[PDB]
Amino acid sequence: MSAVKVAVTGAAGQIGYALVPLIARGALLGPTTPVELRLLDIEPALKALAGVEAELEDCAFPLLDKVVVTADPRVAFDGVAIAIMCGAFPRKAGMERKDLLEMNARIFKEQGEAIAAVAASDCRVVVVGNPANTNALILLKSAQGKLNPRHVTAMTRLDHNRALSLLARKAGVPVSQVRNVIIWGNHSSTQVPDTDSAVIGTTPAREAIKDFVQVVRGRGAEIIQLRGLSSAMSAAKAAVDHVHDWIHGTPEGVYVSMGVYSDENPYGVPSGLIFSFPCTCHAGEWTVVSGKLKQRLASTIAELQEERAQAGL
Amino acid sequence: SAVKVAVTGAAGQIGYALVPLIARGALLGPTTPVELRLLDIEPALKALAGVEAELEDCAFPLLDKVVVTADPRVAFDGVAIAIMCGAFPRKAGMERKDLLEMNARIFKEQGEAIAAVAASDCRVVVVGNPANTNALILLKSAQGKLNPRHVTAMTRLDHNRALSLLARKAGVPVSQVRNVIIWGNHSSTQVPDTDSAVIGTTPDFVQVVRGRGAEIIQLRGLSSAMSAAKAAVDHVHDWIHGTPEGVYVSMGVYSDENPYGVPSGLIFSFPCTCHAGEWTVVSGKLKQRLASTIAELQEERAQAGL
Repeated sequence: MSAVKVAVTGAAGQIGYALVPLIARGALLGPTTPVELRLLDIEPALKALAGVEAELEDCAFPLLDKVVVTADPRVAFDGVAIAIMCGAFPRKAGMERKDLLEMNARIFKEQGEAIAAVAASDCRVVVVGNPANTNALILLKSAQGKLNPRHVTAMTRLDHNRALSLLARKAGVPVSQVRNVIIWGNHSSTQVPDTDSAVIGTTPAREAIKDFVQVVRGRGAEIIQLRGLSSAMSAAKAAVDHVHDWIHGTPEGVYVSMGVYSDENPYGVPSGLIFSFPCTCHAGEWTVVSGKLKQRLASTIAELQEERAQAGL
Repeated sequence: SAVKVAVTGAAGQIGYALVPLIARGALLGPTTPVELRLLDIEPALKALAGVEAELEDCAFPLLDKVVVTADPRVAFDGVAIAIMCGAFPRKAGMERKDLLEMNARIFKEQGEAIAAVAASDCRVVVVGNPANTNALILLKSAQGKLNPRHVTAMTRLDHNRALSLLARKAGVPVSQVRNVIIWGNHSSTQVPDTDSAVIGTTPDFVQVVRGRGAEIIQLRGLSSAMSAAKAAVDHVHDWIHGTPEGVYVSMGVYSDENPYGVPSGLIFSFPCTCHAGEWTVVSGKLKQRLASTIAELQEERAQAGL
């Protein structure tokens, strides 16, 4: 019954602000499970992190055993079982995707080295910050074989939850009845949102519906148009869902989208990528669900291969 | 059907922290669907549409519906719970009388709207400052349609801060600490009291609790949001679900018939137990300690035009 150590990077940012109270209240590891939060951000953010820590204290969360704030990944990751990687170099005006990938490669190499050096052997990692799939690949490869490749993932669950919700609104049904949308491929505009296997209760969703891909791909930009700011609440909620389903299991009959290491996948997607697939999770482990498709994936595969080359990988 | 919950100030930072907690079940529990009705000023309507979109994108199974509006009557239509985070923005070197009058405008209109269209048994907590006096304005402006026992002001953030500070000073987990009391006004005259506090089964503090909000602003450059949202959830949750045996929590409540000789006609923070949506003041936990906070609440009542 020792507290489970959970690291959150980018912890002075808006996703981190929305995420840490969910972890502390028990949404991640369960309502009985004590947690320790290890919060990482850049050195100029130390005072802001102290502010986050002070607010966490002021919540009087019964499960939150300890909070540590740091700018050193070797401190943040020390003994951690779960690492939620929100920190990343943000896209500035004038950057192409390649520029963003190159700014992020240094971050994720340092973090992957640190995780391999000091985290628990079985540490499970999810990358939220963009470009998420490639950042996760960089992280994994920087561990030089010391990190289980099945334990490094990238988050497509915000896109998945966006698609569940959209399908529910289009069908006029409660979102609680909708399952088994699939986001394939990259967490980018080449993602393939797929409703062909989706159901409402057990009814194929098509049979219940009397722009979908564009709306899902464009939703982040829509949030920015409305709010002036990127999604934070919903991203934090998705990161909790990604991890919670991974650790606790997906319920019977449900699969969820996860960016996972592609070696040995049942779809013939190239090896050596972090690629979003439909997954069940049982006993802390993902399994890709087969039979749900292939030419549909060519563009997102090609983009992931291009990014991997750009990563010097 | 879904319990209808209004949140005012819904385009602000407390609102942003609060609405996903409500939507995920933290307010009313794991089986109770909710409908959120989000109110802010008209210039904030686009921002509110962004909050609604993010709520949709969470795919919350308990969130049956979201409405966003700048019209209080639309926000409060049929609502059973109203969490009032919106208040007048406090200006640089503004007179306290002026601030109270400007808040009186807001809370009078909102109280009238609640009276007009909310459910008869609607429960209200005011978060936005000055919380106690704003709550009193709201109640008095409802001209009888609101049960006085159903209008409250939040001191739970101060209470949670005191629990945490006591646990830190004693070097124990905060889960072991209970029964701090915040008496009086949600202001610098609050009386943080540890005389009745328990650690387990076993029986600078004041300045630190009173100064905590300013400390957060120094560190973050912004007022508390996460912690205030969490406290709002705790205040309503404990009110509706009930407080566990042996636990009391601080709540600003209407002061008629209190057992402490505090004057009537105020919203005043007391130690309370709750059962099934009703608070009861816990007696015997003190009186001259309260004189200054009493006097400040009476002054604010008069300055508000009440």
